[PDB]
Amino acid sequence: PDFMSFTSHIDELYESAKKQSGGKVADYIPQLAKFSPDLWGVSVCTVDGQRHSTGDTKVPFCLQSCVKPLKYAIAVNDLGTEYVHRYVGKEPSGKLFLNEDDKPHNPMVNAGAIVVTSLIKQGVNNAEKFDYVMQFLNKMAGNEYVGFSNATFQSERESGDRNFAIGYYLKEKKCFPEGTDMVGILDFYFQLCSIEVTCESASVMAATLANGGFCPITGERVLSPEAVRNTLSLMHSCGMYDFSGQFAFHVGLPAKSGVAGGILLVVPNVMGMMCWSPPLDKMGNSVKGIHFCHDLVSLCNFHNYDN
Amino acid sequence: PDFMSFTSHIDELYESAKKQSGGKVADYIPQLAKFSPDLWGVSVCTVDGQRHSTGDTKVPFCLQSCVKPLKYAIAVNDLGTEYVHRYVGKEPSGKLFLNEDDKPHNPMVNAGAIVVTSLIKQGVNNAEKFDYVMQFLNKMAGNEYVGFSNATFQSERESGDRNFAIGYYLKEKKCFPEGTDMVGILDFYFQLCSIEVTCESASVMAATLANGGFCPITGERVLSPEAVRNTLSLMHSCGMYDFSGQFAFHVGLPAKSGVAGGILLVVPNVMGMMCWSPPLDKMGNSVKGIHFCHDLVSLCNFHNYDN
Amino acid sequence: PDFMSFTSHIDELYESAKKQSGGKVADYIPQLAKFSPDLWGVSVCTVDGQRHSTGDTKVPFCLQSCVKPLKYAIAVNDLGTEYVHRYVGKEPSGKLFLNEDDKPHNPMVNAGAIVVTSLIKQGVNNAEKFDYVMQFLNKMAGNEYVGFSNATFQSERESGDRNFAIGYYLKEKKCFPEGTDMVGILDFYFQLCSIEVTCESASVMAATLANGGFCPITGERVLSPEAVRNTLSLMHSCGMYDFSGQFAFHVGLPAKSGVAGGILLVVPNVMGMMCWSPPLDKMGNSVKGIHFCHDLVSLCNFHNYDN
Amino acid sequence: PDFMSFTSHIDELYESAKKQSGGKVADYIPQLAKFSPDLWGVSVCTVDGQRHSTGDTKVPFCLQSCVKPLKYAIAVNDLGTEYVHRYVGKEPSGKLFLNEDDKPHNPMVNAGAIVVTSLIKQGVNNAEKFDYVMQFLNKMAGNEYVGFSNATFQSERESGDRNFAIGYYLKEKKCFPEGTDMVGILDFYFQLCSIEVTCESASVMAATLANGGFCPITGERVLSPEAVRNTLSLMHSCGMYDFSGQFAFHVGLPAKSGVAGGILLVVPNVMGMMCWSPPLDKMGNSVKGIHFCHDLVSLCNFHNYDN
Ligand SMILES: O=C(Cc1ccccc1)Nc1nnc(N[C@@H]2CCN(c3nnc(NC(=O)Cc4ccccc4)s3)C2)s1
Ligand SMILES: O=C(Cc1ccccc1)Nc1nnc(N[C@@H]2CCN(c3nnc(NC(=O)Cc4ccccc4)s3)C2)s1
Repeated sequence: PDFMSFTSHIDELYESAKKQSGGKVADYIPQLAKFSPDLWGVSVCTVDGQRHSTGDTKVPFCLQSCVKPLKYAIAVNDLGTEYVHRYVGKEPSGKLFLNEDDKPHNPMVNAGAIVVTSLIKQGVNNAEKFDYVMQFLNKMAGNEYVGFSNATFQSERESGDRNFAIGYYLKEKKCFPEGTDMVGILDFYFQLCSIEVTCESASVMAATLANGGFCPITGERVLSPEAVRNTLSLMHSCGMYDFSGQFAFHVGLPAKSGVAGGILLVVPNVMGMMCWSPPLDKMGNSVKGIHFCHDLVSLCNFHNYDN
Repeated sequence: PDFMSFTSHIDELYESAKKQSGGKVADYIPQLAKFSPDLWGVSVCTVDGQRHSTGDTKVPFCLQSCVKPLKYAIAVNDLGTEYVHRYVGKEPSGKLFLNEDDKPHNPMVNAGAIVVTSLIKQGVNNAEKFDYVMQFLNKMAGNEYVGFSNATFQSERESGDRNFAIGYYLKEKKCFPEGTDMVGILDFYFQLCSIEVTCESASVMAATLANGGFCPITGERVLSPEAVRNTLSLMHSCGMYDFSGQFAFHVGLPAKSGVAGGILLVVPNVMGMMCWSPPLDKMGNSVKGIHFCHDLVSLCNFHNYDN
Repeated sequence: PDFMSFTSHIDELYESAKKQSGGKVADYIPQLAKFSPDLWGVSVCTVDGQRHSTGDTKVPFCLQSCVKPLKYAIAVNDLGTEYVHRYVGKEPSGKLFLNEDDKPHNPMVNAGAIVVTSLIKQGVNNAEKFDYVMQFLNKMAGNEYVGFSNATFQSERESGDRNFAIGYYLKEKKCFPEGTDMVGILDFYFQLCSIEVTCESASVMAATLANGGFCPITGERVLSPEAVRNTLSLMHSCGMYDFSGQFAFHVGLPAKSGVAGGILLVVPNVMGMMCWSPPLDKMGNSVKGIHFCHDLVSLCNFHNYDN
Repeated sequence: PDFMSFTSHIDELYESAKKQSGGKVADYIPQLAKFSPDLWGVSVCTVDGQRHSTGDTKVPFCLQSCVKPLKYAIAVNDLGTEYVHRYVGKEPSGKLFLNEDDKPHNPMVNAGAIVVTSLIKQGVNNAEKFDYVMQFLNKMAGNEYVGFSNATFQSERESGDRNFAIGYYLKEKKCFPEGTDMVGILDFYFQLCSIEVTCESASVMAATLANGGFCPITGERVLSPEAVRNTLSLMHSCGMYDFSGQFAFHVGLPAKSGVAGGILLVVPNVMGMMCWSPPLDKMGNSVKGIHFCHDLVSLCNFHNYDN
């Protein structure tokens, strides 16, 4: 409807969330600790292609866990639901690495994302694999900003002892397809987490998922309907770490958060969004972003089961 | 759109699911073991009021766990989200009785339903409490069949040792509101499970939830929008026992199953349904009903994230 | 050897432990909250019959969990290792009520003691059952003080919601022998916990276990060698609540603590002891008693693996 | 007493256990699968130095987990109870890698042994560390057979994905002393597991523990009394994998089993023993060895709490 009046509300919601100074910027690597707690940006991209931005929407930041639903969508687009879910589950967990079937709980947890990473473009080397994913992300963003943080990659690889423990654990329990270089897969996993985006480019990626796989700025089909439906289902139940259950109840929208302070939000057949503010709460979610998401659903009535 | 052609498809889906002879009729009490495995009925009730039935849709059966979302909707309608969720959670579990906050995981598990039962019409005796719930269920069904099985009630009460263990456990951990007769609450809980419905009357109850709290045959407001949205959210993630996660992924519709073989299904702003076939699978869900639900979403594209 | 010099050391150890004012007297029932934190008594009874007492050794207090190894010894004496352990385990746990075989972990936990209680003198009523156990305890104490607290019994029964939850849970999982009145068994369980002893009489009970089932003051055989060996094994690994593992490592003696502040200690083929001080630590063990036990083993070198 | 008559009983017990053909020889590496299921040897070495052997007592086999109590005894001998237990627990577990304090449950589990390995001779390289342990083992065996299997070492290192997952997990949770080369510690761990012994030499090692740290054939003090007492306590409760609880109850002797089929058994102030038969049961313990241990305690009454 009237997009001009909608932007005035997005600005009001941005201003209300801006007053939330709580949270702690992630500091496990210097590449995250660097960031200012005052950084806050909201970008909207509708299914029709209408754009609106407010705040620090052109400052690049790492996708981190926000890439998990994207690399999962590529795996389903290329291999289908059946092949992918032979290796990874489709529901949240109650932490342990595997479920009762010796499979990672879902693609939104580290163990699940490491296994999904092992399914994408099997056979070729990591350089070709990375280019393949980058090309897919470029199409999803409509050729907008998609970069890479070598400093983040080197730091994640050097300090990722928990991810190496997950790696050897999955190797022991035969979780990867036959003939997988586990360490090479971890390198590719760290590379994908280090991919940089801005609120603006990432809002187009979420808009592609909100428009059934079609990019709203190019009209091009990037992902299959099967891939989008699966990704949105798992974003609705597993996207916000331990807050996933409460986010499904109070917000009810497919979303995915990252340690850099990003929250990739999808409003089915309406719009794509990307909120970003580095200070995270006890669950690891953006404080300003979680506040904004609660206000957006309460104002525009976007909830899955809102009449 | 064309309802006449839609019924032809409902009949085809009914006929396909009829060929599924697997499952085991519940036998923990004689009142359930009595039932024929061949009983199979599907009833539809749209938001506009259009009805269609196929099979054994007039044979009464107990709601059992299908009442859990209904008594939860009454609690939220009368007390609001905040009061209710001080006593019960809003997400599934990974079994234990309480979560990390000494609260039952969600209203769709026995411990959660026992606590919800303790919130409805506090102060009055069980006879007034039961009449209050029956009146609400009558309004939800549009004054259609809502009965009671005294044989089921007596049997559930005499053999419900697990529910008495849950009862004393919740009493020890101070889960009920101050001044609660725990045993009286268990009696009321067993009474609610023993309420009988037919596929036809129960399809109107699910249609009230699909029509934002308005009964499609009376036009009357039965439940508040807050109550309906909460009930549908928890039916989407906790309604099908251990199959809840897989049902959210493959079907993506608010539904609730019972040990009598019933599956109360809701299609938001479209229709209400009730499938019933006594033989249950290893998860405790109706074999014919689960098969029908998968076929319905694959044919009419009713999934939450289907474009 | 020289008993006169040994008593001087027992008095020194008593005086050192007396300075430990920490802990909290149990207050879940008024019958325990009543007790003074300054009460502290140590009684010794050697295998030869030599006695020594220091402090409040004639003030009666409830056995509480200190009765658990005693009622277990009666069950093995009458039914044998094989019959008893068909219903209860023989090792500690990592809380849940049952192990992977749907059996309580060991006889020193509430669920294990409730099941052991259901094996003693089956067939007769609770009045005959209680007299049978009291007669056994009298023989174990050499006809010394063995009383009963009706106030404790009434209070434990009225507030024992956790024990009723355990009771119905064991009934559901078919843990009791066929034809058991679960509620009657709980009544008998509460009665056994309410049996009163003094440090002096209880030291003779521990001396019977230290003298292979023979009472050191009467010379009479009370328990079979099979019963004593089993009881001592389980006291060594399960007797001190969550501190059992640390007590096995640092003290290495068969012991059992109770909520009244008692610690029934056994020194194989040497002596029986009973320490009592109502203030308990975070694990539920007597602060003065735990301190005394560590000092006794460090001074006299009584540890199981001390050369 | 009469050693000549005792050997006749050891031979009878050997012959009875020889008839037990059940079990499966470990096959995760070819170096274990190689072994014959018919291999069976029992060696005795008393505190006085009296020796007796029956069966395949001169065929070398890897210590494997039988080295865990030995390397733990060296750590306590050099660093004391307090320093060692800052890094590792002192009790069994209910599998997870760490306890509630982010410490491995006990030194008899892989995670506990890897951490113990990181405490021995810190500072020097792995070649000096290995020589230090070998020298200690030589003194414990009275200069008898102590060798090394390079084939086992290479195979354990190449296939030890579970141990590498444990390694990175302990590194993430800061379980090792500051400045530890985790991979170098894993190499040393694999080397210690690959040390070879015969029933004869290993019976002298167990006799040193049974003689309070003194080697019965040399009279030399190898381990401190504090080290021996701690090792024996943890062998009594954690030495037989998941059968530890049942072995403590029915046998009640400090013992430690290995995947090669060895069971290092200690009889305090009486004798040291080593039973070996490659076929293992579902718990990972030697079938012939477990049978022999039950018969030995039933015949000679060696149990900890046997009068
Ligand atoms: O613990 C928490 C939360 C928490 C977290 C941190 C600190 C404090 C509390 N909440 C609980 N709620 N209810 C609990 N106990 C129920 C009642 C008895 N029971 C069992 N009795 N026996 C059981 N046995 C098993 O669960 C083996 C099993 C193994 C395989 C297959 C089936 C069962 S559970 C389950 S605990
Ligand atoms: O078990 C199953 C399924 C299953 C079911 C039935 C039979 C067989 C398998 N799957 C697993 N996946 N991953 C597992 N282990 C990981 C790796 C090490 N780890 C921990 N190491 N230490 C831990 N410690 C804790 O979890 C205390 C704790 C307590 C309070 C707060 C935090 C932690 S978990 C967790 S197990």
